[PDB]
Formats: sequence, structure tokens, C-alpha cells
Amino acid sequence: QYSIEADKKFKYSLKLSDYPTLQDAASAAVDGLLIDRDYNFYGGETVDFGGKVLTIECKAKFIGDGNLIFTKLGKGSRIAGVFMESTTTPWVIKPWTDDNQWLTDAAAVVATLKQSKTDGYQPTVSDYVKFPGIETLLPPNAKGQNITSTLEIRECIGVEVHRASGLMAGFLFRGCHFCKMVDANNPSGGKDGIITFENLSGDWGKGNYVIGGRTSYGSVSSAQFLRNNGGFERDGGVIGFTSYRAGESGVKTWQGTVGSTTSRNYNLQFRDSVVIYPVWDGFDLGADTDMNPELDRPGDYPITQYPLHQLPLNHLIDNLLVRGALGVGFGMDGKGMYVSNITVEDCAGSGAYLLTHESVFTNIAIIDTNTKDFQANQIYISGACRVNGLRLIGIRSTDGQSLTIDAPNSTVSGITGMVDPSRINVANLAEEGLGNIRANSFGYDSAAIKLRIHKLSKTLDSGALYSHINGGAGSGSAYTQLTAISGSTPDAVSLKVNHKDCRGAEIPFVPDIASDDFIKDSSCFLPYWENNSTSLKALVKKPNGELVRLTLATL
Amino acid sequence: QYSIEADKKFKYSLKLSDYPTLQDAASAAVDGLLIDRDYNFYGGETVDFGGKVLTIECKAKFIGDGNLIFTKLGKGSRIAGVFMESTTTPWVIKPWTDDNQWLTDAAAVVATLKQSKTDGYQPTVSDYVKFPGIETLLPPNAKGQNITSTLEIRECIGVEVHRASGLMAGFLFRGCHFCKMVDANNPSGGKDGIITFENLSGDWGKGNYVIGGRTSYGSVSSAQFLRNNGGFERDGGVIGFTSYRAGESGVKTWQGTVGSTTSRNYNLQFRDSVVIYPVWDGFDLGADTDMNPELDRPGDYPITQYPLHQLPLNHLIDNLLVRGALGVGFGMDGKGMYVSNITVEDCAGSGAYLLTHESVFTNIAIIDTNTKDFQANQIYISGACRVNGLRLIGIRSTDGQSLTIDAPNSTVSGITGMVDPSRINVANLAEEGLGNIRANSFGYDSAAIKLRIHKLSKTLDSGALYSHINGGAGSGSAYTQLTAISGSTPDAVSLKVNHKDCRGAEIPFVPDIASDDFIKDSSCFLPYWENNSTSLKALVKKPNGELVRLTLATL
Amino acid sequence: QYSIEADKKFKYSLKLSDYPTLQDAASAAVDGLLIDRDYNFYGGETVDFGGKVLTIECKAKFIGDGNLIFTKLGKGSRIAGVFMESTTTPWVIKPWTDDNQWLTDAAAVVATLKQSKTDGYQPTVSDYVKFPGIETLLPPNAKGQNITSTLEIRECIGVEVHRASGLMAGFLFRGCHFCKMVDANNPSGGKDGIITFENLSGDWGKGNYVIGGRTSYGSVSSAQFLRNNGGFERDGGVIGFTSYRAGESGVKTWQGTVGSTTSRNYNLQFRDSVVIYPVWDGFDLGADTDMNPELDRPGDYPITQYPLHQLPLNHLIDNLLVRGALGVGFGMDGKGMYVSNITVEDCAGSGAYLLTHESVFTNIAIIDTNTKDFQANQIYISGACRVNGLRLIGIRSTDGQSLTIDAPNSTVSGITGMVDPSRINVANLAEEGLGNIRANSFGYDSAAIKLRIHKLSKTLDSGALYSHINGGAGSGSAYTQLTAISGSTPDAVSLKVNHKDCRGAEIPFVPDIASDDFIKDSSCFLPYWENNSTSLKALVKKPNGELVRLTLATL
Ligand SMILES: [Ca+2]
Repeated sequence: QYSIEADKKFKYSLKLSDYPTLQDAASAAVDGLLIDRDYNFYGGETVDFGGKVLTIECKAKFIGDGNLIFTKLGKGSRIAGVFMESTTTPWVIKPWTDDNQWLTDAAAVVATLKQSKTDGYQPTVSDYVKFPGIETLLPPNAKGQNITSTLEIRECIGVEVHRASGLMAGFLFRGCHFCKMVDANNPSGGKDGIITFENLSGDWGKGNYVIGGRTSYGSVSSAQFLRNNGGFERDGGVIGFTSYRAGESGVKTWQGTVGSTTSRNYNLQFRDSVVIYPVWDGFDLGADTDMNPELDRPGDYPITQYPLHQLPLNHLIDNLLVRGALGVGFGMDGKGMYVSNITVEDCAGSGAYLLTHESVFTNIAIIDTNTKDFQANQIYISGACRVNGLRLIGIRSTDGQSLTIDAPNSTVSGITGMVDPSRINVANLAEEGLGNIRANSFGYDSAAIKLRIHKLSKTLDSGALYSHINGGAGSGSAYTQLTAISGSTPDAVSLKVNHKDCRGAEIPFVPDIASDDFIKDSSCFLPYWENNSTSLKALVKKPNGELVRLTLATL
Repeated sequence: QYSIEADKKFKYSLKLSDYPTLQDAASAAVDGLLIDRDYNFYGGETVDFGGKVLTIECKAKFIGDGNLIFTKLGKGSRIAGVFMESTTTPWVIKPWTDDNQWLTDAAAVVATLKQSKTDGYQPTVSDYVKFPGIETLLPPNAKGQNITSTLEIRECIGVEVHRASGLMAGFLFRGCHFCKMVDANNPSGGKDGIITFENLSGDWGKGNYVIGGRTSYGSVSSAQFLRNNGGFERDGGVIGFTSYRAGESGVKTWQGTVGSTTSRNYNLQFRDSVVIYPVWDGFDLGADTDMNPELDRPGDYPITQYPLHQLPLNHLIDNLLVRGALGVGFGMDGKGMYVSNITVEDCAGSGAYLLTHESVFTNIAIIDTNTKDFQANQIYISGACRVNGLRLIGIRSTDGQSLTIDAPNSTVSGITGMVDPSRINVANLAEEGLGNIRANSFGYDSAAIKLRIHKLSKTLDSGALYSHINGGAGSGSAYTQLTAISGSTPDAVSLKVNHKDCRGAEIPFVPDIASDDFIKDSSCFLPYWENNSTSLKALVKKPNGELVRLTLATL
Repeated sequence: QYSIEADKKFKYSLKLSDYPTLQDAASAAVDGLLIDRDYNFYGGETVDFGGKVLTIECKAKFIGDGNLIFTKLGKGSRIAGVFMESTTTPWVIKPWTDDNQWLTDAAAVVATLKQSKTDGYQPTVSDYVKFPGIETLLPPNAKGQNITSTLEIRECIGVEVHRASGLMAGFLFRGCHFCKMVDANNPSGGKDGIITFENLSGDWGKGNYVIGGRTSYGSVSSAQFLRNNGGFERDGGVIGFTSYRAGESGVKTWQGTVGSTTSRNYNLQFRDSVVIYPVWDGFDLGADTDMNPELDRPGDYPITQYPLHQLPLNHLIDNLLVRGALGVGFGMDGKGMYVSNITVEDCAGSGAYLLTHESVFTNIAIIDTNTKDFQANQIYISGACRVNGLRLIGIRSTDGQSLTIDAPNSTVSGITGMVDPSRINVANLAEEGLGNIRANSFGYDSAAIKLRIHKLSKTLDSGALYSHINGGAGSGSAYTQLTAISGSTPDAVSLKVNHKDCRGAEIPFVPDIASDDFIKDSSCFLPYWENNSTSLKALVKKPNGELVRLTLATL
């Protein structure tokens, strides 16, 4: 009698402590499943949840190298608090100092080696490129390691993993749809990506998100996607996420062919997220391979339809922050893209590397990047793009000859910052829509409005409008000067108004007999010097266009 | 004995499968209530939860056309995972192509008709305006449909609905306070608004939020408010939300009278949210009716106190993104408003439609909008407002004569982008606080600093300061030119410095006898031509202000 | 037999109603603990949770003045829905009007006194400074009150408090690590800080966050940190948070010595958050004491290593909004800082007060601040910093002489807004990287490009390039004018091109005999007046640099 009442009035949950294997618990579960004791799993251990909609509450660890594979969870299933930990304590490198300066010297990086499940990462082949010479210097026991404790959700729909954490930990959603990794509680990564949505088989992934939370370390990228397409609804991607110290990149959409098909991604959101101190890049949102690319795209659009780097990727990209990359802050490719509100600070390589065409970039800030001169420039754009608002330069100087922006096919407006103008290369730069203007000068005895024709010279101003103090401060007097370059000497030739408060115009004249072709316009005169009589002459182009030579000033 | 122990140590939850009706389960529930089987409800089915603080966990569907009404939930009650689904599969339209281009032709829209619970929406009367002629062309079976499966929370305080989803689904909070719709899991909408806080009766709504999540489709607006006032504490609104493909608008505060009282809203937050591909508008934050307005405001401030469009709405509006609207990206009205950090891209109608007065807009970006020329301009502001930072123009051209910004009573500073200056209309445009300036020119043999007096001509520059190459690249030589318009020919009259590297000033003279009134200032001279003697003359205004005519240059 | 089955298949939870004290329930709990009845606690009541990982679900109140202390919760424990309420109803002040105008007059503030647990705050000693004279005017029963109902989590790791609320409520994490205050459900504060992470004893705090949610009222700061260091991983801080009407500041990192050691903080995130209507400041992110500072830093870096205000605080600060402060919107100190995307509106004191050195500020907007002239300026920067993008001025005027920006050691670029240029003081202001420029003028018969040398005069332009209409609108004619200041009269001396459509240049001449030193450059001439013969003369500096005087124009 009581049993009838009790079966109706109490919440169903079983606990793993009461079962000899995880499958035994899974098979018996109805609603709740509590992980209340640490569970040692073998790599490839596979649990069949019978299509049941389960709420898996974790208050202990899953311990093992390799993958713990969950299958046949019903839509609406949730896994909370999971903690993955490897059995192996690998050798890790820590390529930064106790003052958070990046180490770049291979020998210094090797000297950091320790056995730990955190506070660094296992070297991989990409480290051989990142730290040149390290391949030879690393001891064999620190090369080729492959330690990750991975929770794999396999071929499920509508499963969410919440508040996950771990040590040498990874989370893989393989062949899943409408799944989410929510509020990741700072798992410390292993050899593989920390959060992966991989859909190389089956239908293109859709509805797969990283929402909130953060990760640390890992040998490769923190959050990554293969063969996902969010549809026009943009149903997938990364929102509200933080990546710290990825061994590769913070957020990565894969490029090129993986196995026999495309790993590329379309129609995802990348918004409201932060990547700090990646060893490679902050955001890597390209789809085509840059160096030595495939000649085809099996499973994707052919090269005949869209050239390399010109896929209609159509991601929704907004409100991203990157700081401290040892590689590139923000990288992408594609055609027809809109990108907005990107802030990149203090990166050793380019702040932005944009292999894009017919794309628009709005309100971009690239602040103290390429600080180790790893790339040619701070921001590169290959194709014919538009940039509307670009902040350049924080507090760092540049000693060498590298460009700040090289966007040779792009049209740009709204640069702010103490950029060295010789380090700008664009197709067209303009402020078409300014109002009435004032140039305010501080810390000088003059104010200047300068002109520079980059075709003539990228390094020398070709003319200027100046105002210069006469006397000293408080004099109530200045002179205005209109200048032109000659013989590569800026300001060589000039007209002045009010020099020494004289209230007159000082007019330059041709220092010898003027040639006919020196005068440009009709109804104008050009003064010139006749030294043989101590006279000024005037070459006059009359209103009718004919030339005459007159005497202008005499002894 | 065991029963005493068990009653104390187990969590209380009952499951709907054990009860014949939802009311029977509600009446028996203590703490938890599990929806473990699909439940078919009749429209208007009303459940009385006895004031109990319940945690309702949904792992199955509520199925029915019409409203499932929950009442008398205690403060702190939570409903998670709810899934609403209609019994009717209606006719829906899908006014976009397989390349995500909007369809605007009525006949093309009619051709998209299919029976589905998603992937489109049921036509409503607003479609008759949006797609002109469609009212005549739609078959009768596709007109006037009214399918929604709505969870209605009625007259409750402190109830939260989390992770809701569905098909033809809606969520209505009627007469509620301190309620939230949290992390909406992409419900696909029906005929009515997807998320509604309606407080037409009782106290003004307060504490009501949409937090996080997203919605898709629906015939009308995704998230909407009637008669809510967040108080000075700004306790309500929309934060962190995404709307896709609203049949009307993404986020809407209602305007005008509904029933017998005001539907307007005050003191709400609209922040950190995204609206993509609405059929009408991204954000519709107006309170007064634009076309054919009421002559009064029953239940609100009278017109005598605040004129139409001048209510002190006082919303907190920041960090919003809109892309792809078929209507207006961002619309509002009100007086005394501050708005910041708004980004609008790729809209067919105006990017921003601002019926505002004595309001401030900071860091606005309106990028490639009014692309179908549906409105007069890309950004319109009616009243006397201030705009501080305005990015205009992405990559699209404008073939016709429409203005980009028409803000005739507004003062604006900080435009960036390749705007056509003839398409700017403002009360005042200025950059008062620039430093020393350099104009850098790429892709031309000259650099230019131009002036345009819009009262004189909106299409022609009235004067310029140029620098032009002498010779070719690398010559180290340029000439500076100061010009003025005459006879509507820009640059008609000019003074040059260093033309052809001559190191002299070429000075324009009056091509005939100068009239007395041609000279402006004392202690100045004006050269002019005397053709009858092949002489230059000078009209001199002496230091004492009197005129004299002198001979300046002779044969 | 049934008991064996039941013990395995039901979720364990006990409820406080079944136990005489909270400790009795804690001791018996296994998994869940339900707070189902209001519980009156005594101040200092301490509960030992036995290291157990518990899920504490609150559906009733903890009632008491003083602290309810939770200890020995296991990592992964969660407390949801907690509601703290005092037993005392104190006297509170409400220093704002029914139109949300701040009250500043002490007598007016005293007149607001009422007994309530909300809608105002208990006066503290800081109010004596904020409202001068109020110390004398407050009745003794409204002074020195100390009412807070505080949930204290003591020396725990990995505990999260979710959806907390209350009246006169506070939340203290003392000596905790890896703890979070998540989705605070608008608790109304008491005398102490609403959310505090205090780590004065033990290891520096790390992993401690406020994530999401909001608070209202309180006598002091809403969210605050003492002796936390997030490490290079930036593992702690405030993300996604809203503070309303703090009695002191919205978000505060403490400064100086507290007790015997440092209260300072390093390496925290402050992002994506909003502070509205604080009585003092929006964000107070300083570490050193401004007024009457300590001569040392026990427990921290010594002054010999880092001077006052020059600590390497290294916080990650981005995407913050402040509106309506009665004090300062955004304040900080430190050296080597990067700060981005800060928006401050409508503050009575300075929008930003930056005691920083060698720091970079990118995309800052300070809009209508120092509105009550409480400080010297709207934005102050003490040290040698860089500002890249600064929006100034909304719609408010300034009647007095206060500066807008005073950043005397800083280099700034990219100011936008209707700033009064006389109210800018910086070390250097420049736009180095503009393209070809157009100045568009509306509402005037002229367009202007002005120059101002602040060393000469902060209030008068020293020269200008103008374009002015000849005739009226549509004439197709303008004149260009190049001017210079003399005798503190702007535009006193000028050269014109095309005045009255004459097609000639009007040239100013020296109104008397020119002195030798009036001419600057070789191969130039300077016209001057010889009144005794009604002649223009020319002072000529020949190509060889020697002077000669010629006759230029004669009767
Ligand atoms: Ca002469």
C-alpha cells in the first residue's frame, strides 16, 4: 500500500555507487542519474541510454585516458557538473614567464618541461613551427604524447552538457545536432580540442553551440567546429565564451578536407566572446587552406563556383575581444561577409589577417599588434573590401619598416590613432562626410593641416597649411603658411600671411626667367626674377589664353 | 517505520502519467511535477496550482491549439523544458529564396505556400501591406488563420519559464510581475507573438524580462510588451536575446490604445541583443502611433502634457545588432532619450527611424540600409537631437536620389564612411575637437581638402585646398592649389604655389576692369586686367579705407 | 524488500520543516536539502555541512539580522533561490525625487526618511561627505545603523549561489576560492556590500565571480573584492552584471590596507556590465588610496617597486556602461593597463577619473558628465597615457569654466562631438591617418577649416581656411579666404580668391614701410604701402638671400 503511494510521490534517481558499471546504471535509470563516486572508465567504453530523457547530475569524476562514449540519450537530456580526468600525468611545456611574457626561444621552452595535468600543455607538431628548433631539442618522452580524457556524445539530438570541468579534459559531440556546451566551468585541456562539434559523417551539424563559460590550456584549439551549417537562421556557434591559453586557437572553424570530405562551416554565430593568450590565434574563422591548398573541395562547393578564400560563409560575427595572442588575433576568409565591433590588443603577430573579398568591416580596433614582427603588417586584407572605422596604435613603437595596414584593394574611412602615415597602404582613404573642422595643436608653436600624395611619396608631405605663433604665448598674433614640396624637401616653397605680424602676404617668385609652360591658367600671372636689372617680371596668361611678359617691380 | 524514514529522506515529485488530468496532478503536487507523457489540452484549459512553489520539469509535449492557462503558482515556481505544439498544421508562406534573398513580389510569395508547423508563417493582415496585392492573390484557406499553442501564465508573481520550445508555439504572461522567459530554446512561432508580457489590467507590469535564448518564425513579433514600467530601477525588458525571422518585428514595445487603455511601456532595458531577418523591424521601441494617431492617451500621459512622440519613455538602450530586416532596422520615439552602441546592417528599409526629440545617439553604425528604397533615407531623425559618432555606408551603391541621413533639426559629429555628401542633411555638422591633421591620398595624383556649403549647393564643392604631383612618382615635387567655385564650375578660380616646380605663386587677376565693390578689406590690393594697354592694374583699398587705382605691371 | 528497491531508485532530499535546527538538517543531508519553511537564524549561527556536495534548494526565507554562516560545503555544492531578510526595519533615506532627479541638499535628503527594508538605504559615514551638513541634520535614530541579513559562505571551494534575493540582504564569500554568485535575482541591499569576495586571510582569492543578475539599493557597494588575484588566466571578476542605486559604487575593487594587510586586487575581469544611478561611482577599479594614502603596502608590492597608482593591476576591462552616477562614472588607477569600449552617460561628477600611467584607452564615450560641476573635468587622466577614440558631449551645455578633458601628459586621437575646443587639454592631439577630406557646412553661409594653437590661445583660432557664398543660394559662386590672427582678433589679416565673383586674388599688404625682418624666405616679395607717394612697394629677398626694395605699383 505504501509502495503504491511512494512510487507516485517521489522523484526517480539512481546513483552510480549502487551499480557495478555505468551501463548497468544507464539501463536501470528512469529520470535522474547521480554520479556520486569516481568512476574509472576504459577508452572506448560505450554507454547506451535507451533513448531515455535523462538528467545526469555529476558530483564525482570520470577517470580515464581516452573516450567515454554516451549514446542514445533522448532529446532534452542534460549532463551537469561532469569532471573528466586522465590517468596519465604527461609532460607539459609552459611557454610564458612569471611576468606573463611569452617565451619564443625553443631552448627556453624546453627548460619549462614538467609532469603535470595542467599549467601548460603537451607539445604537438604545431609547436615545431611555433618555436623553431624545438623539434630537435625536446626529449623523446615529451614528443608525440596523446593524453586526453574525453566525454564523447555520439549521434545524439538535443543534449546539453552544463558546468563541465576537468584536468586533461575534452568534450566531443560527434554527429550531433541541437546540442550545447553551456557554462563550461574552466576545464583544463588535454591533447585534443577542449570543445568539439564534429559532423564529418551524416547530416551537416546544426543547432550546436558553445554558450557561456570558459576553458584553459589544451594543446590545440579551445572550441572548434567541423562540417556545421547553422542555416539562414544562424542556429549554432559560439556566444558569451572565454578561451585562455589555447595551445592553438581560441575559436576555430576548420579548413580544407578532413578524411574524404569538407570540414568547413557556414552560417554560425561568433559573438560576445573573448580569447586571451592563445599560442596561435584568437579567432580562426577561415574555411580554405592558406598554405599549399587542396585543388578541390570534396563535399563542398567546387573551386569553379567559388575561388579559394571566396566561399559564402555567411557567419554572424560581432563584439569580439582578443588579447595577448602569440599568433594572429583575428583571422578569416570568405566573400560577402559583414563583420562588426572587433577589438584586438597586444598580439605578437597580426591583429587581423583577412583573406576576404567584397566584405565590410565596421568599427574595428587593432591596438599594439604584430609586436614581434612575425607578419608583414598589423592588419592585412587581400581582397576588395570596405573598412568603416579602424583604430590603430596604442602605446607601442615600431622600430622597423613593417606596414601597419596593408589592404591594397580596400577602401577605408575613419582611421583614428597615432599611426605613422607611411605605414598605411590602401586602395582609397577618405573622409567624405566631415563637418566644419578645427585642428587643435598642443605642445607645438604651430598647428598643421598636411597633405600627402602616397603615389609621390609615402614618407614626405607634399604640401601643408600651417599656422605659426608670432612672438610668444599670448601675443594674439600668428602667421598662416601655404607650402609645397620641391626637391624632396617638404615645405620648400611657400606663401605666408602675417609673418612677424606685418599684416601682409609674402609671395614666392620664380628665381630666374620663367618658361612659358610654368603658367597654368588664363587670367593669371606668375612673378619671376630678372637678375640683370634687379627687377621682378610677370609672366601673364591673358584672359584670351595668350602669353605676354610684363615688368612687375623695378628699382 | 520505513515509511516515516522514507517520507523524510526522498525528494517529492509526481508525474503526469499517473494522473488523468493536469489539474489532478497540480492538486496533488508538493514540490516537483514531471511532465513525462505528451498531454493533449483543450483551449482555455485552466490549472490552479494552489499557491504552491512548484518546480515543473517538462520531458514531453503539451499538445493543443489555443491556450493552456496556469494560475496560482507560488513565487519562486519554475517551468523548464516546456514544449508547446498545435494540433493544426496551417498554411504558411516563406518569403525568402534558397539563397536567402527576400521575396517582395506577392505572386512569388503565394507560390511558396505549404502546410507546415514551421519554416514560414501564417499570413496576417500586415502581410497585405508588406506584399502589395497579396490580399487578392492568397487563396481563402491561407487567409485569416489563427493557429498558436500558447502557454499562458496568468496573474502570477515570480514565475520563470526556462528552456521553452515548440512548434506553432507562444508564451504569454498576462497580468504577471517579476516573471522571466529565460534561455528560450528556439521555439518556432505561431500566429500570436512568441513571448508576450501583457499587463493591460491590474498594476503596470514590472520585473518582467526576456533573458537569453532565441526564437524563430512566428507571424508577428518575437518578444513584446504591453503596459510595463520598469521603474527608475529599470527592472524589466530584453537582455541577451536573439530573434530570427519574425513575421513582424524582433522586439516590440506596443504603441497606442489597446482596448480601453494604454499599451505603452516605460523604463525597460533593451541590451545585448540581436535581431536577424525580421519581415518588419528589428527593434520597434516607439510608444505613439505614427500613421493616423489617437487624439488622446487613455491610461497614460495626456497629449497636453507630452506631444505625440515626446513621451519620457526612459528606456535603457545599448549594444544592439540588427541584420537583414525587410523593414526598418531600429525604430523608436520619445523625448530625452540616450541611446548607444547600435549596429544595423543590410536592411531593405531604413536602418534607423527615430521620431525623437532632445535625445542623444552615441556610436551608431548604419551600414547598407534602405537597400530596396522603401523609405526616404537610411537614417531619419525628426526632432532636435544629437548624434555623436555615425558610421555610414558599407559596400552598396545607391542609384537614385534618396538621402542617406535626413536629420534636419539635429547636430551631428563624427561621420565615417564613403557617404555621398550630397545625401547628408542635418542642422549642423562639425568636428570641433580634431588635432593636427593629415590628408593621405591613395590612387590619385593629388590630395584634397574640400569645402562644401550646402546652402549654396549640396552637390558641388565651393572651394578646395589641393596638392598635385609635378612630373611623376618620386619627383619630390608637387604644387599646392587654393580654389573657388564660379558659374557652378568647381575649382574655376585658383591660386597655385610651385606649379611645374617653378617655385613661384601663380595669382589670378580680374579679367576686366574691377568694380569698386570687388575689393573687401583695407590695406589690400586686387589685380585686374586693362586690355587697352596690355597692363595689369591694382585696385587698392588703402589702410585708411579709401580706394585708389594703380598701375601694377606694364609692357 | 521494497525498502531495498526504494533506497536505490529515489532521489535523496530532506526538508528543513522536518528538523528543529538547520545544523540538524545539514548533518542528516545526503544530496538535496529543501528550505521549505521560513527559518529564523541568530547572528553568527554556523552550519557545518560535513564536506558533503549538497544541492540546497530554497523556497522560503532565512530571517535574521547578522550572518548565517555556512561552512564545510563540498566542491560542487549549489545554493539556489536563497532569500535573506532582516528582522529590523531600519530608517532609510531616498535621495532622489519622483522624477528621478538626484537630491543634493542635506535637508531635502533628511526629509525623505522612512522606516523600510527597501526603497532607499541606511545612512553611513560616507553620506556625511556626499550630502554636506547631513551629519548635523540627521536624527540620532537614523545614524550609525547596521542592519544586514547576510549569507556568509566561509572558507569553501567550488560553491555557487544562484538566483539569490532578499530584503536588507547581503552575500559574503569569506576566504573562498572558485565560488560564484550567479544570476542574482535583484536582492535589495542592507548596510554591508551586497556581494563581497573577501580574502584578507589565507591564499589570495581566485576563481571568484559575479556572473549575470542584478542588485538594487544597499548602503555601500553592490559588488566588491578584497585581496583577489585572478592569475594570468584572469579567473575571476564581474561579467554580465547590473547594479542599480548603490549607496556607494556599483563595482568596487578595494584600495589600501584593511586590517594588517592589502585589500587590493589583480588580474580580474570587468566586462559586459552596467551600473546605473550609484550614489558614488559606477566602477571603482583603483587599488591605491587617493586622499591621504598609506606610505606602505603591507602584503603587497612596496612603494619602492611601484609608486602610488602605478601597480600592474592587469585587469581585463571591456564593454562597460554607466548611467546616472551622482559621483564618478568610471574610475581606476594602475600602470600598463588596456581599457576598451567604455560608455558613460549623464553623471553628476566626472565621467572618468583615470589615475593611470603608460595605459591605453580605446573607444571611450563620455557623454554629458560632470553635470553638477563636482570635479574639475569630465575626463581626467593623470599619467602618460594614450586615448584612441573619445566621444565627448551629448546635449548638455556647460555654463562655467570647467575643462571637458584634462589629460596633460596624454596623447589623444579621434575625438568626436560638439566639444568646446577651449575645454580640451592634452599633451598632443592628432589625426595622422585621415584620407582626402571634405568639410560640409550646414546652417551657415560659409564652411570653415580652422587652426588653433593652444600655446598661443585656447580660446581664439589663430588662422582659417574659409569658403563663403557670393550672392545667395544657387549662385554657383563662392570665395575662398586664408586668414591669420593679429592683435587677438581672429581673421584680422586675410587673402581672398574670387570675392564678389571677381575671379581674382585680393592680397593684403603691409600698411606702412616694411622692416627688413618682416620677410622670411629667399626668392619672395612682400608688398607694402608708401603713403607719401600713393605707391605700393615690394620688399624683396632675392634668390641669393640679399634684400632689395622695389616699386610695385604707381599712380
Ligand atoms: Ca609695377
